[PDB]
Amino acid sequence: IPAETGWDSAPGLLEGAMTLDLTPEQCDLGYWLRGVAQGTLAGRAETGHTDAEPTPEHMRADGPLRDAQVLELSCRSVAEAQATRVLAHYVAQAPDIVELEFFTTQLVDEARHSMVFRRHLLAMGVPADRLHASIAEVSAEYRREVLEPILDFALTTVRDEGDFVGGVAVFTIIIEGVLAPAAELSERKWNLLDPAAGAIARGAAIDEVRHLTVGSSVVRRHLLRRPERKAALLDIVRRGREIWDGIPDRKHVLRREELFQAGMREHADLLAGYEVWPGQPLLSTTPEQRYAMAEQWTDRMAAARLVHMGLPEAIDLLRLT
Ligand SMILES: [Fe+3]
Ligand SMILES: [Fe+3]
Repeated sequence: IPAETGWDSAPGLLEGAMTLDLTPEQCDLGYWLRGVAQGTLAGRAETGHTDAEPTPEHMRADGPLRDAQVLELSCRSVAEAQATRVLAHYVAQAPDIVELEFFTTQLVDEARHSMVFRRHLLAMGVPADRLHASIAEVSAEYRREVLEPILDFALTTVRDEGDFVGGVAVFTIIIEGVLAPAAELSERKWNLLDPAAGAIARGAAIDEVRHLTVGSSVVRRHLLRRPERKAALLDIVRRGREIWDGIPDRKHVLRREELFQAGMREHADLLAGYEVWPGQPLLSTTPEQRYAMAEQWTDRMAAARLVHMGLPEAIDLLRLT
């Protein structure tokens, strides 16, 4: 079982994305079936967690803590299922077998993430016969305002523009690159309050390390074969930024962070020592501070990944100087 896919041996999300070099040739379908399906997911195939990482009863009880997680995972379930639909087009247009296999593995991961998030909703007492409606009601505004515009950018680049590597650049820099750090924050936030959700996030973060580093290899390699494509890639990044500047993401993050605030306040006994990041107790953080930290992580990670990709000028386009 490769070190990078092992449940105990795999790096954290930022750490892996900023330090590892993985290529689509390495992470082919055999590697995924062995190292992921039979590795990372050993004992966690159905729900993403084991009996030792349970969903607490307090996550089934009506209140702000439960609402914060309902809102969060309704939204992520939709994000991941729509990402699966988008990535399908990356598979269909994969320029070769290496990319076909790799992007098949990413597609299944995203479908898996959607599945374990939705299952977690059932484990929190959302009735099975109200599950579809409930996710759809809760996530509708976020889907329409945030997910659809950024995902349509990727789809438009790969499909309408016929630009595969460009499409990968949208997905790794503008989509995953932007959202993965908030996923690691979510794992830190939830780990004591909802161990099942912490383990679910952890397994997703291991997958995400692979998506981020393989996507970077695709862009990096293309760019040094075709150095002329550099301006085109930078324009992709610029348009990406312009699209985020018009999306009201903050509004949706702060809404779940204020629910979470009331939630964690009502469960301070489970949180005592707990630091959300080095030297910072979760209990003494605010919604704005957790949003800001997730942004700081996003900026740091992008600085590191853009250099590795050969697009250090995008650090400027994304206003990271
Ligand atoms: Fe995912
Ligand atoms: Fe991903």
